[PDB]
Amino acid sequence: DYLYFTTLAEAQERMYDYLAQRDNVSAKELKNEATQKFYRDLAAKEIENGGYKITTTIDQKIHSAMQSAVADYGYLLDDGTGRVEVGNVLMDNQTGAILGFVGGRNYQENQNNHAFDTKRSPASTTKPLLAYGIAIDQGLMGSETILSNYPTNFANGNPIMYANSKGTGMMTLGEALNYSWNIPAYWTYRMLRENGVDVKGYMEKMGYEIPEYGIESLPMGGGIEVTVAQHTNGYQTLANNGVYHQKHVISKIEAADGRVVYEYQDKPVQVYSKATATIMQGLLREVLSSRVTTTFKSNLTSLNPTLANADWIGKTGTTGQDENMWLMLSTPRLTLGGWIGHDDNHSLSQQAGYSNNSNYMAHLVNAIQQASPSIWGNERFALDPSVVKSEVLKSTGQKPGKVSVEGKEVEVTGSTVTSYWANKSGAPATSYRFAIGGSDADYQNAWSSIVGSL
Ligand SMILES: *C(=O)[C@@H](NC(=O)[C@H](C)NC(=O)CCCCCN=[N+]=[N-])[C@@H](C)O
Ligand SMILES: [Cl-]
Ligand SMILES: [Cl-]
Ligand SMILES: [Cl-]
Ligand SMILES: [Cl-]
Ligand SMILES: [Cl-]
Ligand SMILES: [Cl-]
Ligand SMILES: [Cl-]
Ligand SMILES: [Cl-]
Ligand SMILES: [Cl-]
Ligand SMILES: [Cl-]
Ligand SMILES: [Cl-]
Ligand SMILES: [Cl-]
Ligand SMILES: [Cl-]
Ligand SMILES: [Cl-]
Ligand SMILES: [Cl-]
Ligand SMILES: [Cl-]
Ligand SMILES: [Cl-]
Ligand SMILES: [Cl-]
Ligand SMILES: [Cl-]
Ligand SMILES: [Cl-]
Ligand SMILES: [Cl-]
Ligand SMILES: [Cl-]
Ligand SMILES: [Cl-]
Ligand SMILES: [Cl-]
Ligand SMILES: [Cl-]
Repeated sequence: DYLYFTTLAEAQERMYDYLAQRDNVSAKELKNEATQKFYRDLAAKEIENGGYKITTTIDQKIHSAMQSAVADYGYLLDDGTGRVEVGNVLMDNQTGAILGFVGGRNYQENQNNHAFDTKRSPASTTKPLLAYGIAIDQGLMGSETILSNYPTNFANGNPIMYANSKGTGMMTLGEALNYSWNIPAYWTYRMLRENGVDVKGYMEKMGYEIPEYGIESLPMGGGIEVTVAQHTNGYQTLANNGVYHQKHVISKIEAADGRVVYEYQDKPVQVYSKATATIMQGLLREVLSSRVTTTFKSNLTSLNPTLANADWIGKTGTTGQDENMWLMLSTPRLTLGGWIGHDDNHSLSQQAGYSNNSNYMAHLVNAIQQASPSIWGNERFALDPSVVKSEVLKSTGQKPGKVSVEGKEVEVTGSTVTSYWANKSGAPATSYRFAIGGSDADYQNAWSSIVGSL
């Protein structure tokens, strides 16, 4: 089944590297297609005939439970657009070890591996990693920062849409994330581009391959296509307080006599500051609790109320024509990535991600917990001590003070909130352009409202 061929494919690649090095084949010689073909064939025959011991990270009980879960509850994905395919990867946050996965609805009927082989746009699940997470990390926004959701156009003149909405007005980062509003994400990424932030540095530290970093819709999944395993690794990084561990299924390959052919080497990388990662955890907790873009917390509370009280965080994504839905879930211990879609890329139903995938993944998480009762853990995500707490105006997301509004020096006061920052000084004093993005006209409208409240 999926585990047999995924493991075999990975073992063959590791055996290929080992045999080429054993036989002293040069980097140049390895560029020869006929030489590569011979070493791939030799690697396959070595595994087939060689009596090697392959040690995997797979938890057999959990992986078996996940197979039974998709066999029993995969039909919950069928939304009237034909048989819906699925991929899931369960990853240990502290190691990057893959404990189990779902390759698809039924290997016997369709062998395509939707966990490791299929690449699709991760849509709005890109936003925490590539837009908001980097902006917080660079000290360009805090947890209660205000962003523009005022109407604006892409470079080609097309309006930035959210369902049938051309946008609203100013909103908090929390509102922007809970709803997955697009314009705030667009402005956040535009700010990173304008400031010359090395976004590629962050994304490549987590193993992402993105060909063009200038794509305006990168936060909404434009110009990015990922496997479920790779994208699970991005969420692993945020859940693990910003420390990436490279995903793996193979831990070790030994000859019969115990000679080590290959052994996974942990190379932990602090991709985001502990402050950034823990602030993002708090925001993604509210994405699930708000239930705006996913019913997951309602589904899970019914199936397993004790498990629903674990510290779940996560994020949804939907591609433009509903071809792909994503739900990424973490507790402190584990991350579970989930994709659904069609092999031929045709549209799912409008609510496929919101309801069907959420219900299926609640069943999958419950199946995992029944197989391994302690595996999700009862630990909480918590702000790192390095987080800076700033008292800011709810209205501006910046500290109270004086601003020039249409000539007149205005004393900006009102309701305050604690905003979490990952810099040294926390939130700046309120300035006229207090929000991420927005036009002159937007700011005239926003300030008119705020002044009206003093
Ligand atoms: C995150 O997943 C977000 N999804 C998107 O932004 C998605 C990639 N595209 C859209 O929702 C807008 C494209 C639709 C065509 C434009 N309308 N016209 N004409 C959120 C929204 O789920
Ligand atoms: Cl399998
Ligand atoms: Cl496979
Ligand atoms: Cl040999
Ligand atoms: Cl096991
Ligand atoms: Cl896609
Ligand atoms: Cl515009
Ligand atoms: Cl909200
Ligand atoms: Cl970049
Ligand atoms: Cl990638
Ligand atoms: Cl670039
Ligand atoms: Cl591996
Ligand atoms: Cl041997
Ligand atoms: Cl840190
Ligand atoms: Cl909740
Ligand atoms: Cl609900
Ligand atoms: Cl979404
Ligand atoms: Cl689509
Ligand atoms: Cl199909
Ligand atoms: Cl705890
Ligand atoms: Cl906390
Ligand atoms: Cl503080
Ligand atoms: Cl303060
Ligand atoms: Cl600072
Ligand atoms: Cl800005
Ligand atoms: Cl304007």
